[PDB]
Amino acid sequence: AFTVTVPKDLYVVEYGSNMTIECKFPVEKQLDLAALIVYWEMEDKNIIQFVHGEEDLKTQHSSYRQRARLLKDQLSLGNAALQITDVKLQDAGVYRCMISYGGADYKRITVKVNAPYAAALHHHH
Amino acid sequence: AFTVTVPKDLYVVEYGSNMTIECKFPVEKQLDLAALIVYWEMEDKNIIQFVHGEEDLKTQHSSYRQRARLLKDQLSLGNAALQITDVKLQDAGVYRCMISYGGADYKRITVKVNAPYAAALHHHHH
Ligand SMILES: COC(=O)c1[nH]cc(-c2ccccc2F)c1N
Repeated sequence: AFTVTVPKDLYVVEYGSNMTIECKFPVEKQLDLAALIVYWEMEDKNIIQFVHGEEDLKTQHSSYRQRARLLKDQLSLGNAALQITDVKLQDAGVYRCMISYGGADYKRITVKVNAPYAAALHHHH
Repeated sequence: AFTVTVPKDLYVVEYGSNMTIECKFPVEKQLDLAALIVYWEMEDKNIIQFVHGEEDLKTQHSSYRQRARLLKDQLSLGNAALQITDVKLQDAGVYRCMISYGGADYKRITVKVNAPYAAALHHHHH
C-alpha cells in the first residue's frame, strides 16, 4: 500500500546546530504537486504545511518562526526533508511527517537535543 | 482549501455508555470511495483504517477490538463518524481524525470519561 518511510526514527542533535529530518514517500512517474500534501508537526505544533506546490505557514507554531523549511527540490524525488536551523532544547520531542499523495500515511521521529550546562540552565529558568 | 471540521471538539462520556464522535469533510457530488482514506487514532493507537473503500484493522490496537466501527452511511454524507461501544476509562484522551480526499487534513477531539468509584478503583489497581 502507500507507505511513508523514515530512514531514521531517532535523531540526536547538538544545541545550536542545523538538522534535516528525512521522510520518504513513493513517486511513481513525474510528481503531481496539485495532489501532494505534506504536514510536518511536533507534538501538535504545526511546523510546515505544503499544499499546491507551496509552503504554507499561516498556522505554523511560533516556536519554529523563521527556523523551519521544507526542501522543495527533493520532493520530486520523494524526499520530504524538514530542515530546522539552530536547534533549541524546545525542539526535542516527537515529530510526525504526514504525507498525502494518492494515498496517505504518516510516520513518527524522535529528536533528542544535547546541550551544554549553560544552555540547559537558561532553559530550566 | 480542503478542511476537516468537528462539530464538537470535546466529548464528556459516562463509563459504560456508547459514544459517536463526528468528523466532517467536503463531498462535492457523490463520494468516491476509491479516493477516500479515513484514519482514526487515539494517542498513537490505530482505531480504524479505511483505505479506498474498505476497512483495514490488521493494524487495529487490541484496546478497540470488537468495539469500534465507522458508520458507512455517514461517510457518504461527508461525516466520518466513529462509534465506540461501552466506553471505558482507558478510552479517555486525544483522538485524531485524519482524512485524505483530494486534499488532506486532520482534527483532534478530546474525550473525557466520568466513572463511578468502583470502575475507577478497578482501573487504578489493574
Ligand atoms: C492511514 O491514513 C493516514 O495515515 C492519513 N490520512 C490522512 C492523512 C493526512 C492528513 C493531513 C495532512 C497530510 C496527511 F497525509 C494521513 N497521514
